[PDB]
Amino acid sequence: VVGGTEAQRNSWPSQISLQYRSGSSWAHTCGGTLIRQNWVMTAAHCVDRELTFRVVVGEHNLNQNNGTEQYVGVQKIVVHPYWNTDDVAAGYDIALLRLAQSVTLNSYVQLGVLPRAGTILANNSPCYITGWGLTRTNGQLAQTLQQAYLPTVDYAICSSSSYWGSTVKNSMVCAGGDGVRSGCQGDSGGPLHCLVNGQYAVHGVTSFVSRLGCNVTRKPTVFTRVSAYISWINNVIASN
Ligand SMILES: *C(=O)[C@@H](CC)[C@@H](CNS(=O)(=O)c1ccc([N+](=O)[O-])cc1)C(=O)O
Ligand SMILES: [Ca+2]
Repeated sequence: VVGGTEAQRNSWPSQISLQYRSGSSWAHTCGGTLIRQNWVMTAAHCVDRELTFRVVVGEHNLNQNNGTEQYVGVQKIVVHPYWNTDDVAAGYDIALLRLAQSVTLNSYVQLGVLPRAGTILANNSPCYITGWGLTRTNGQLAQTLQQAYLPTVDYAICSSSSYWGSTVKNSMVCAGGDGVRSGCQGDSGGPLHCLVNGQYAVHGVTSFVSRLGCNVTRKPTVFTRVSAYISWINNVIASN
């Protein structure tokens, strides 16, 4: 997250760190959202490489023991059947991870609330991105979880020629684009939390930023629209 602030320890309890085995240590690669005690929602592009993955729930500082973490392996990976790694712009950037063990819920570990199917946010709706991604374009990952206020940019504006044009689809949510605040590499897969009827709900799964850089004016961060995939999510969870 570029232009973020350190989140409080118990603000976003559905946020997880998706990590891969490197030698005899582990490395953060993406975020995700805990949606069931044994299921995580993330981006499909986060699992394109054939690596060994684990999920960390209750995490705040990647480089130190926080005394609240639970570490669990990934037992099954279900990517949307229409996903294509060579066309992130086609959409379908979503995947569900079945955990090897069900995690224990507490004030640091909670399920994310998802929107009702078909819900679209009005332009400029209040949302926050969270993650341990780069803190600057071509920078380094954050040690502590970061948050940034990123208001939505509706489809008509986002798909206009000076913004993302045809690259953005109605199956996606755009947010930010002020040139200062944005998601960045390593935030992919995590949540976009938006305030609706007094409750924060996870409306986006972080998907991409410009090739020019993370925080680029009129290139808002782009997310998979969770409310377009509610039937798919329920269908996968019910048949596994
Ligand atoms: C996500 O972090 C976005 C920017 C918000 C970028 C792509 N994702 S990534 O750099 O985290 C990533 C993770 C894992 C894989 N993989 O397993 O192939 C690939 C990329 C971005 O748009 O550059
Ligand atoms: Ca830690």
